[PDB]
Amino acid sequence: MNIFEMLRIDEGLRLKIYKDTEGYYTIGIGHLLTKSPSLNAAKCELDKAIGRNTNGVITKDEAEKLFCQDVDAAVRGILRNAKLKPVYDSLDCVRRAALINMVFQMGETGVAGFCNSLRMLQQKRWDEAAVNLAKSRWYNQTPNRAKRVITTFRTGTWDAYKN
Ligand SMILES: [Cl-]
Ligand SMILES: [Cl-]
Ligand code: NA
Ligand code: NA
Ligand code: NA
Ligand code: NA
Repeated sequence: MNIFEMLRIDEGLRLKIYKDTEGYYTIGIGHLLTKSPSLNAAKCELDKAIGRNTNGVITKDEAEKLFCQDVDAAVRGILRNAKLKPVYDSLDCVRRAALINMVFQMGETGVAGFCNSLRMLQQKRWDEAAVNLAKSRWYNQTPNRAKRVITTFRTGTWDAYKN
């Protein structure tokens, strides 16, 4: 298991424009296109992202290319953020993937505001952090995914992504 396999489990793979769990136009492995309600706006974003006239459909290779970029962008967003970088730097490789997963799903700004959960993670108070992370809109709206990510923070293992 690694961050790519983990996000592929959590995000799935779809080759045509779909709506994510928040109702927003998306494609591939959780590549958010736009928050605009306009499908035409989403199609412009898609053609721009892929570099061709896609008609709302992409290939697996194209989806994986966007995914490469999006994982990289989540990591760069962590490293540039004054609240997230110290936490990321304090974590082991497996728990770093859990933090990347959160940022991929919710964005840097949202995660960076969880000052209590972040402190508990940096303090390595894993069970406390896990309880605190569940007191979130994130956990309530996507509980199965959040449980997997939280178990990853709690244990430092990939156990929640087996089977
Ligand atoms: Cl555009
Ligand atoms: Cl879920
Ligand atoms: Na939906
Ligand atoms: Na992606
Ligand atoms: Na505490
Ligand atoms: Na603890």
